Amino acid sequence: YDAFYKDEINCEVLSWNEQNPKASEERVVGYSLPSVNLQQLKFASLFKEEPSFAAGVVEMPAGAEKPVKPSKHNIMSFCILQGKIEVTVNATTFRMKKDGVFIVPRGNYYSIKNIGKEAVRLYYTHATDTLENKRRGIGDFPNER
Amino acid sequence: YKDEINCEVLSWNPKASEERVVGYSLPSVNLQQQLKFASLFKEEPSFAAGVVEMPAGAEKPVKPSKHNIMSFCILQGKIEVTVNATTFRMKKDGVFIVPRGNYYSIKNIGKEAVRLYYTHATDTLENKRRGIGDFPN
Repeated sequence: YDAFYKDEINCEVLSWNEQNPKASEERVVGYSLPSVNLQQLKFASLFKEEPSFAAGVVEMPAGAEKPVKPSKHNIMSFCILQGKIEVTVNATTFRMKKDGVFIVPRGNYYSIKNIGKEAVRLYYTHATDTLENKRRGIGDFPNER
Repeated sequence: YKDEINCEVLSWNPKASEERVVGYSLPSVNLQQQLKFASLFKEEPSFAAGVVEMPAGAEKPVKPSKHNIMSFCILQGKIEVTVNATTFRMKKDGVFIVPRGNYYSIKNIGKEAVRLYYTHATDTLENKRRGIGDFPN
């Protein structure tokens, strides 16, 4: 029954506070992606764990072309929930529909194109190594790469 | 189309490069063993991702997330999730996170097998500030 499956889930979670291991908070720990409002591609960041991890949803209308972008210090993850896409990672090209996943490792280039006439909807995560970023820099001054 | 996708990638070392599997079709991924799973992408120590399949009536008993953030994307089935003694129901195209320092369990409440794409991530700097990990890194 569709009425018993909430669109957003608020929940009280422990805070992982080193000083107070029993401290707690309310945080949104779940979303039904079809019902998420988005802001030529769509996205909404859903879960944020700054600075190490973030995740969200992207949708691409028919005939959409996402231009090549660098992953820089983040590893990208994409899970394809619906549609058809052709994706380039470092001049190697592949296409993929539902239940396919690909990663863009740090320091690489990627692009995505909608090759179907249904809109494509993706679950994305990006993550970075906070210790490594501190020791080597992010590519900004004075640590230009 | 392709089941495994290999690709030449730069290493973020600085121009060294590798051979690595950067894409999978989850239906063709072989699983391992209650529930079954396969680890797909590893970028030690900060990020991991994989696929889990629970059969009908399967229940993963409560375990702690400790210093890892876990996220789950539901490709098939219907589940009941307990995070910190609060339970909620979710189904296909739902995503949920298990924050650090909490207890969680997952139960299949449907008649289809459940399939999840999972990721777990950790804050390597914060872990170091807290004393987590030995000298063999």
